Amino acid sequence: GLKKMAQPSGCVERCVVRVCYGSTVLNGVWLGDTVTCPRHVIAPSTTVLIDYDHAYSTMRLHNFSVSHNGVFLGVVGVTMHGSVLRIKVSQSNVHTPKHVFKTLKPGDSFNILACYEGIASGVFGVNLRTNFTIKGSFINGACGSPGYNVRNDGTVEFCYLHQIELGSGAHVGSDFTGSVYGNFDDQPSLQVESANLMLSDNVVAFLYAALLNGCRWWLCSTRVNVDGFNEWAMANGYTSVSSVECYSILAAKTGVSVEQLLASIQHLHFGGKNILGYSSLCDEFTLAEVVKQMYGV
Amino acid sequence: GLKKMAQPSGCVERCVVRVCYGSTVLNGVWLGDTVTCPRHVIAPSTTVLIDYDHAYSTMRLHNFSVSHNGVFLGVVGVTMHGSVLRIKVSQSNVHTPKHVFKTLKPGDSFNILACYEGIASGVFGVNLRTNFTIKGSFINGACGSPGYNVRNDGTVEFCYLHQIELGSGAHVGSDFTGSVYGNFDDQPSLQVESANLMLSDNVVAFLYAALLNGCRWWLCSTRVNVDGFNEWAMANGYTSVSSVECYSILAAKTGVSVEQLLASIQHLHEGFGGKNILGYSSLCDEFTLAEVVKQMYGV
Repeated sequence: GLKKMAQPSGCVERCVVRVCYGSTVLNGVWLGDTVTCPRHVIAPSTTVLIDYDHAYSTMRLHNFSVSHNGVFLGVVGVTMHGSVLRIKVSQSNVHTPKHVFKTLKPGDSFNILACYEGIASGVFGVNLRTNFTIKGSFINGACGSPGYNVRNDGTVEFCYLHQIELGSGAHVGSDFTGSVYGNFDDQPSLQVESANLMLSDNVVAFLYAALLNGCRWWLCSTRVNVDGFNEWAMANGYTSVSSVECYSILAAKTGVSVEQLLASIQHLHFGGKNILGYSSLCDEFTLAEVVKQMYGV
Repeated sequence: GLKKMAQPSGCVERCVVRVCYGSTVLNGVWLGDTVTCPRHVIAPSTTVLIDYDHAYSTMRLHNFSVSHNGVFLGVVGVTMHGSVLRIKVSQSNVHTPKHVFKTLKPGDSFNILACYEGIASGVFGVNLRTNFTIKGSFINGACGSPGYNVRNDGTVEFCYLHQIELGSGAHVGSDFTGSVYGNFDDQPSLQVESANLMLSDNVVAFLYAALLNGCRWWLCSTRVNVDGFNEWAMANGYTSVSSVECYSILAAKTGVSVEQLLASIQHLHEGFGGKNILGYSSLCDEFTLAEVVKQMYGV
C-alpha cells in the first residue's frame, strides 16, 4: 500500500505567524526571537519591476505588524537575506521546536503546511522536482507557508518557504537562507521553468512497492546495468540512477536486483494494465517513504 | 489545481495516548478524563473466536498501562461500548480541544492521524467509501488511530477509530460510540466488504475542477436529468447524485450545468482512450465539492 502522507504538523503550526507591512499580509515562521518571511511583504503596489533594494532602503519598522493568534509581537529590527526578511522581535517563541535549516535537493520529499493570514489550513507531502518546483495547492495569501521534515530524533528540518506561483501553475519557494530554489525571480514575471525529468530513483522505489504487493506482471526477466540505463535515461527524459546499494533492503525481500527494475523501466516507458492504481510510472515516492510506509523502518 | 490534503493535526496529536493491556498495545484518544480505544486491547492471545463479554468480565484494572508521550496515567475504571472501551483516568487532559463526536456517512471526507505506540507518524485525507471501508496506509500497531474533521469555528469532530484491516486490504473503523462502520466484526475473520461504488457527487466536482482548469475536450452537450442518471448509475457502479443546486457556484462560472456533467460521466464511464483529465486516465471520485471550492477559492 502506497499513499502520499504528511508528517504531523503540530510542532510547526506553533511557529506560524501573520506578517503585515502596510496593506500586504503573508505568513512568517517564528523561531526563537526571529521571524523569517518572504521579502514580497515590503513590495510596493505596482505593475513595474520591483526594486527590493530600494524597498528595503525605504523600510520603516513601525509599518510592520507581526502577530501570533491575535497577539502582537514587538518588532525590533529587520534585515534582508536574498528573497527573505529576518524580523527580530522582542519575544521568543516558547514553542520553538528543536530544529535545523536544510536545503533540499531535487528528488527530496518534504511536507508543506499551507497557511493563510498566519493560520494553518492544510498539510500535504510533496517532492522537489528536477526543475526545482513543486506541485502544491496554494491560493492567494499562501506566501510564506513553510516546508519541513521531521527527523527520527524529533528535530524539525526547515527547508522551504513558499514564494510564488509560476504561469504554468508550478510553485516556487526559497530556503531559510533566502536562496530561491531554481533561482527563479521572486516577483511576478513571464518565467518558464525547464521541463521535468522522471526521477529514476523514485521510480525504482515505486516498483519495489508493487513487488511487495504481488504486483509483478511488468517484471522484466533480463537486466540492464547502471551505465546502460543512464545512457538510455539521458535520451528519454529520466534522471541517472544514483546507486544500487541503497535498495539492498528491497532487493532482499523481493528478491529483485535494481538492474531488473531498470530493464522494466525501459519496457514500461502499460497497455492498458495497471501498477498499484497508476497507469504510468510514478516518481512521487522516495526510497525512504516506501521503506517507512511498509516496514516502519 | 487539486491536491488531497489533511487538515492540521496539532490539536489531535495532543490527545493521542498509548494503551497497553498485558502485552497488547494500541492507540487511544484522551479527552477530559476519558480515554477511548478499541476493545481489541483486552483480547486474549488465541486463534479461536474472541468472546469479548467474557474478556470484559475477567478484566482487571491493574493490567492497564496508559501513557501520553511517556507520562503514565492512572486508570480508575473501564466500561465497554460496542467495539470500544472508555477508560476513566485520574487526571484530565489539559489540552483537550473543543470537540464533538460525529458519525460519518459514505461520501464524507475526513482526516486520519496514523499512530503507533501512542505517537503520531502521518496524516492524510480519506473518504468513507460506499462499502463503509477506507483506503488508508496502516501497518501493524495502527489500531486506535483517530479520524477527525475540524469545523470552521475550530470544533474538532471525532469520527473514526481504526479497528482492523480486512483480507482484501480494506480498512475498517468504529465511531466513538463503538459502532463499527458497516457492522464488520472487530476481530480476525473471513468477512469481505461489498463492491465499491464511484461517488458521483465527487466526480461532478472533479469535472467542474477540470473545466475551471481549461480542460473540456470531454464535455458533452447532451443532458441527462437526475432521475435518469440515478437509474443509469444503479446499473454501472455509481452512486446516485444527491442534488444539483449545491454546485451552482461552479455552474455559473463554467458555465455548464450539472445535467451536462451527468451526461459526460455516462460518456466517459469507460476509459478516456487515451487522453487524460487533470492527469487522471479515468474518472476521479477522490475530491468533494467542498474540497474543490475550498482549494480553488478558499470558500
